Amino acid sequence: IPGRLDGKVALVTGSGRGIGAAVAVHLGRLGAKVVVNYANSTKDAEKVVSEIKALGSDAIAIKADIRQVPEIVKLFDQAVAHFGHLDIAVSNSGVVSFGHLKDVTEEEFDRVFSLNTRGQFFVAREAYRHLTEGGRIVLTSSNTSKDFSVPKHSLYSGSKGAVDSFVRIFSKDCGDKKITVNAVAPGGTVTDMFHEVSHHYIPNGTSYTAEQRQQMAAHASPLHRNGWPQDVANVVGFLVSKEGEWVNGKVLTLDGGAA
Amino acid sequence: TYIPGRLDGKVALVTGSGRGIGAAVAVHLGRLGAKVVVNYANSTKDAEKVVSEIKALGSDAIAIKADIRQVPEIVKLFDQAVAHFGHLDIAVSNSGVVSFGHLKDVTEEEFDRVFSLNTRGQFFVAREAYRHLTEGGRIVLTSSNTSKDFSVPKHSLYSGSKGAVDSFVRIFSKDCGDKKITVNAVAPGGTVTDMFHEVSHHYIPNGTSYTAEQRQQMAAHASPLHRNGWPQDVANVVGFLVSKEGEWVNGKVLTLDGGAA
Ligand SMILES: NC(=O)c1ccc[n+]([C@@H]2O[C@H](COP(=O)([O-])OP(=O)(O)OC[C@H]3O[C@@H](n4cnc5c(N)ncnc54)[C@H](OP(=O)(O)O)[C@@H]3O)[C@@H](O)[C@H]2O)c1
Ligand SMILES: NC(=O)c1ccc[n+]([C@@H]2O[C@H](COP(=O)([O-])OP(=O)(O)OC[C@H]3O[C@@H](n4cnc5c(N)ncnc54)[C@H](OP(=O)(O)O)[C@@H]3O)[C@@H](O)[C@H]2O)c1
Ligand SMILES: O=c1c(-c2ccc(O)cc2)coc2cc(O)cc(O)c12
Repeated sequence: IPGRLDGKVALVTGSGRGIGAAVAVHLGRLGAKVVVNYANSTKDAEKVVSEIKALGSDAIAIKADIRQVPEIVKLFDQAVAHFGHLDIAVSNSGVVSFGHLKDVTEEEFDRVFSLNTRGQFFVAREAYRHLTEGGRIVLTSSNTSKDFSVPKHSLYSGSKGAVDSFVRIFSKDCGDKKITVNAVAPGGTVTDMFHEVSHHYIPNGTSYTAEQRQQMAAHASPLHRNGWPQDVANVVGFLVSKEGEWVNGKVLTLDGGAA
Repeated sequence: TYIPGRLDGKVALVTGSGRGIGAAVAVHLGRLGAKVVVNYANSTKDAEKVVSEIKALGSDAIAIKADIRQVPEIVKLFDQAVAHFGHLDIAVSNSGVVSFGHLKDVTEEEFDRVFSLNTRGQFFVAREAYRHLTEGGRIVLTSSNTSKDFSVPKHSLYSGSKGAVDSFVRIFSKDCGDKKITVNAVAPGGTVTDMFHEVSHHYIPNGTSYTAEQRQQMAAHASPLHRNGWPQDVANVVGFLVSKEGEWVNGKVLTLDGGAA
């Protein structure tokens, strides 16, 4: 059956909740066995595992702090130990940040880059080392990397700009194992992260309700609806299929046509 | 008769301007009439030569040692710049290191060596530049054609270190606009410096089978102008960006590769 992943094993970082959760469940729905990685959300990671088993596949939750490279190594070792091999690695874990350039601290730079950029880099490295030939790597960027310009969002935007460049060159190196490497760059996608910071993207964002701010994000797409975790999961599912092979080294912005 | 793009009365700071591209930028800003703070980390004698050259052109300059990987040293650098010359108008962030390696072999240490200078360092030079600059000032960072325009195997770490800078400058321009400071980056291709000898065998197909001279010739032929990029080429563009006449270029990354892309 075309676009399915039966017999494959996938790993998704930060798939206890948000976009990662949808990606994990969806890969399972396509027939992959799934390693659900989390850092803090233990109960949520188990719910996702349960859901993947319930729809007729298999899954395991594995804790790893993706800021710690030695834990990235162990994560992948434990993934292969449990399922025997690994075919698909989706790097999804990330954090958002806002602040005028003038007040960004060393600590905030390091908090953001350590996960969004450095972490994703080494997830890709360990994915290359552990993956079977013909495999798939997908990293997560953002529409703010290149397509969308938000005041006080320089740190985060840059953290994802590095990822865009990474994936283009990763595809050159990873080709000697016929592994494709791409990134998805979502726009505003309704998750905990969305509600945490939606007031930063709108003038006087604080004087609107959360619902209003979400509605306004909806109208930034010419389809007049919000992006949802499933929208990103749908695309990742195609990229990691056999049929996605000729998309390689690319960043796909997923904003419903906002840009 | 009209003379474009001069910087008389202005004060500029250039990171890593003891040698390479930074050296040509510093001298050129001096030639345009700016007083220049010549920052270096190791190249003391070269920094003094640049200082001397700027004084010879009829301007003034001072060399200040600072390791741009250390944010507290960036802060001191800019404090000392303003203390010496009274104000600062122009900040050019140029210091960087190159790296090569297949993804599979890149270590934590190599990631940190590259990013600490190329990305983090540049970010905080920009931060300190915004805090110290006069209104109407200029910030220019340094990216690379490998960020977006040129794809080189085993160059992922470096390419990404500069991809972050491209994104930084577009958003920096939004924040820095409350002091009417423009922020841009130059993204050179292969430019003949000490760093060129690192990159040259990777930037040509089968680069390893050629001599250094041959590689330089082959890099020349990657431009439709059939010559190499030189530090002066980048200096010429930075000079325009930091002039009054460059104001409407803001938030942009300008690839400088003689039309190779
Ligand atoms: N939603 C948007 O509007 C939007 C827009 C552009 C890009 N993105 C990107 O999409 C990705 C996911 O975003 P989201 O909306 O799902 O965010 P979210 O709701 O905040 O979820 C964050 C995810 O990252 C994981 N995570 C956080 N710290 C971690 C660490 N140290 N190690 C491992 N995992 C960690 C979390 O797991 P734990 O709870 O277990 O720590 C969680 O699964 C991020 O890369 C984000 O940059 C989102
Ligand atoms: N040459 C090229 O083909 C090329 C192409 C694309 C982009 N670039 C970029 O252009 C910029 C300048 O390159 P280049 O070709 O002039 O390289 P280069 O010839 O190797 O010179 C490097 C410069 O960076 C400075 N630097 C290194 N480490 C430093 C530190 N910790 N603190 C402060 N300064 C430091 C050096 O100063 P000290 O000697 O005092 O340490 C030196 O002035 C870099 O950002 C590079 O990434 C170059
Ligand atoms: O784009 C938005 C908006 C948004 C942008 C423009 C509008 O007119 C309204 C909302 C709100 O919250 C977010 C929250 C996010 O985490 C990411 C985003 O991209 C956005």
